[PDB]
Amino acid sequence: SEKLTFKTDLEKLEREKAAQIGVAIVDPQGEIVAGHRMAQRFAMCSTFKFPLAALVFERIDSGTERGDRKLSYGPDMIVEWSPATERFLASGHMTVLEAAQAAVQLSDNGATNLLLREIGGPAAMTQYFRKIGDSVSRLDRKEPEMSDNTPGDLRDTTTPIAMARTVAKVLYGGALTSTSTHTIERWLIGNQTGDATLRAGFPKDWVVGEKTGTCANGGRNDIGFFKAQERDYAVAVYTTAPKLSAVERDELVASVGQVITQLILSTD
Ligand SMILES: [Br-]
Ligand SMILES: [Br-]
Repeated sequence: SEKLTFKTDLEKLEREKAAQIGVAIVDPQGEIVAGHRMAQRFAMCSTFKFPLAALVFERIDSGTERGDRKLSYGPDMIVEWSPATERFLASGHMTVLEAAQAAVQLSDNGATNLLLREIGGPAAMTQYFRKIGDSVSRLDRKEPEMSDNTPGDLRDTTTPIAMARTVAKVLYGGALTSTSTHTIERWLIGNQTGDATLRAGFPKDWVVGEKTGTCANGGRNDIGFFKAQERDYAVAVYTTAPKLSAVERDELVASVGQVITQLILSTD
């Protein structure tokens, strides 16, 4: 069956690359299509910036936040990998929406932390996962320490299945207004950081949007959505490959994209 070949193809990559691959594919209602180590915890790394932007839009939707509110900051908000926050530093602020878009499409850490400083910190991020029916994902720290991915640490983790269901809830399951949903969907399609990861392994006519993440200790992740054969899906991929190079980890995730494609093409 297509599900056995999916598993054995992922196990081959896992053996040969000395890696662990967690994957969940769900339909728009969160129904499982396929998975592998789907309920093992993995560090979210930057993937949590997608749900963080969803949280931001829920606050906009409810009138407790305004997308063009200016958020002021100084040099101390600049951390590793803050390309847009660095550019906007002299101006002295980014708006809520500028920071959210940079968090999503550039994985900007300063922008992420600026939003966390506005929405009530890691506790409030965790509270939003619970609100949207995810009892698993948890943010405990800001960037970059939340990406430390110390082996066995449950802080700052999710599972493939919980996060795939979270993605589905946000894009398909009515969590946000239609306006807010469409905005975040387009940001994911226009993501700047995902060209060499999952989307590299999908057919070119599939509509795909995703958010990547990289952790210390070999974490490399990609979550998002794809539309194939008039069928919509949500997908979460988390991998741990301590001995691969960064480029090899990209290749690993693209290879997982290929394995997913083969399952979907085989699926009645
Ligand atoms: Br599992
Ligand atoms: Br303002």
